Amino acid sequence: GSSGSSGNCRLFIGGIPKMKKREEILEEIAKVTEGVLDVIVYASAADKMKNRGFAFVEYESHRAAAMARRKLMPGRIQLWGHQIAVDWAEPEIDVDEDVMETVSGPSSG
Repeated sequence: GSSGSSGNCRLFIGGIPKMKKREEILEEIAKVTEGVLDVIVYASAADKMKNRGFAFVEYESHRAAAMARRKLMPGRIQLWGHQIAVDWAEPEIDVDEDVMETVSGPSSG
């Protein structure tokens, strides 16, 4: 079960208040970064359950996320006055082997 799960693209957004919900985060992101499809939150049927201060941002365009992080990487943009940081979600994809001609459907080789 090697690691990879090469597919969609999500940005690691850490350093945000729990008072906010995936609903708010998405918006605050739709401005700081253009190209966001949707935002996901990790928590037990409740964002303010484990006191987690982070959120996931899925970008339709694999790049939309790569170029969206370089904008918040330096921490130039803050959310609700709170500092935020962007990190590469995927730990290790299958780019080493296949990084070009990204295809989502091996149906026909």
